[PDB]
Amino acid sequence: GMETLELQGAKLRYHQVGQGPVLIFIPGANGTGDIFLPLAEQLKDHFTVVAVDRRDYGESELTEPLPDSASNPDSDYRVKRDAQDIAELAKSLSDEPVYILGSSSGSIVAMHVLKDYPEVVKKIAFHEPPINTFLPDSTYWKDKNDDIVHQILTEGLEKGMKTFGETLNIAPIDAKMMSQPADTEEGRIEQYKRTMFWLEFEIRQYTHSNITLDDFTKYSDKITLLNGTDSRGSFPQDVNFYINKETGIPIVDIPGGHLGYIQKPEGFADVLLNMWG
Amino acid sequence: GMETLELQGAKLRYHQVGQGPVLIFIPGANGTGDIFLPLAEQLKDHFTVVAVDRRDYGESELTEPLPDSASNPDSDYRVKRDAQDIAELAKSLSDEPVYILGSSSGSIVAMHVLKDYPEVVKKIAFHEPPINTFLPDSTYWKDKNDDIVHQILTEGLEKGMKTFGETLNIAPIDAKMMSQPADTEEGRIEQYKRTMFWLEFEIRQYTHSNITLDDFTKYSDKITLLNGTDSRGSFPQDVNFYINKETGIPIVDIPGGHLGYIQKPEGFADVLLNMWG
Ligand SMILES: [Ca+2]
Ligand SMILES: [Ca+2]
Ligand SMILES: [Ca+2]
Ligand SMILES: [Ca+2]
Repeated sequence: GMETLELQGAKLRYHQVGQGPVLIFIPGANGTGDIFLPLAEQLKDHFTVVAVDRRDYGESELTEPLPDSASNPDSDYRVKRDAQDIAELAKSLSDEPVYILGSSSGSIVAMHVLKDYPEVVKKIAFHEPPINTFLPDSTYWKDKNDDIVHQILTEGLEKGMKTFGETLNIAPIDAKMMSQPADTEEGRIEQYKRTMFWLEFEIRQYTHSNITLDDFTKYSDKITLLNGTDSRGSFPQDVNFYINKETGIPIVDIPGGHLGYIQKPEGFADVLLNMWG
Repeated sequence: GMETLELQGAKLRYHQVGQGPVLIFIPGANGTGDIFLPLAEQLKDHFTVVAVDRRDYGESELTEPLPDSASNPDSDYRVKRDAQDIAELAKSLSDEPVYILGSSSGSIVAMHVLKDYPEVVKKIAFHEPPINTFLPDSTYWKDKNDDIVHQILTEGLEKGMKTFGETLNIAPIDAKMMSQPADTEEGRIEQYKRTMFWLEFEIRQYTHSNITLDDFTKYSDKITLLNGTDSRGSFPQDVNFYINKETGIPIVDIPGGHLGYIQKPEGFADVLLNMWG
């Protein structure tokens, strides 16, 4: 049971309890306002307490995708959008400037609220801010954070890729090609992220989707099943053999493995041309 | 360099080369049509080859977010939307039914194009489809794929969380709370996903965002800096000490560590009241 404020690109959800001046709590790394709710119990006699789920977290939901650039460590999109969210929330809840407390990265949102929308701040508390930009050694801390994040994300993706590799039962010609890594750290990372997306959002949904053999017999005349010559014994060939066994739909052998259309493009083309020429 | 077809929820990007009847290549696990360009070069004198970046991949781009339900293994949203993308693309390029070849999971898209939009299909090829739904004992293969994906994603997340934990120089009280398990397996994983989002899309961007000390001095009488009593020696306290050193803005000590507001909510509230009530 949370309140909603619809904003450009997101539905912002927040908790609210109590009476008095508005006091907005901006969460840090956990992103959600439930973490303030025991504190809110202590304050509801003297403040109208508002604990926000920031738009990328919790019960808040995006209505437009994040820009592709938000993964750049130099992007200012999210922090500025979060600060605008707090300012429009303040404005919906009172006509007088409100109290604001942010913790950790949420204290950084708070600082951007004060910088860009000072008119909404009556008083503000920055609880243990980890901002480094104005520090004498800001370049060191920025580089250190960047190395830490890269290490965490890289080790997690590498473990996922290693475990994926442990399950793979694939043909040698495909394994050669599947092992070719991109030429930059960023491109390898993108390959890993793409694999993780396919695993979570595609393989189960598509391989158990609603197709029956009756869907194929209705138009059997249009269909050709293709098995690679270099991928024999693999599970997808067994699928084609079953379709063919039960429908009579023809199997055509074609050069290469599961990736035969890039392994042996000339031979693959020759078969397609025979099939459909 | 690619062509663009704007559809509901996405800009669909595709390679187009050649002459003659349209032939649409639907990519499998890599999601992108560049993998077919060598084959396209072999075929372009005989077919107008169209090689698609499916809408979640490559140069295609979503204009609305995926439904939260898409991570459910029984969701049919993406496979059906992919099939509709192909049928709309076919209708935009040819008045007559077209040739289609899909590979692997892209051949499952092709099956749904034939099922739901047979009027765009002249001939179709299924290259090594991995669909199990109509196979005898389909449930074995479904359960195996679900176990595989679960093991990959969760072992990757756990390694990332492990590596994150090794980098933390944090106070006893905060670690004790970080170390407390979430009640559910779903809640564990959600905490892990939230941490990975914060790492990639929040910490570097916010901690090196454009705040200067001048921004604080301009409204110094509005601001209170807060240091936990149980997190002494932590980096965020050094930040507050520097701001105070440079601006005169006061530091207030407050019970707890970095998570003091939920560790010791009455003490935290008591200080906020002495501050603002
Ligand atoms: Ca959510
Ligand atoms: Ca490693
Ligand atoms: Ca894209
Ligand atoms: Ca079945």
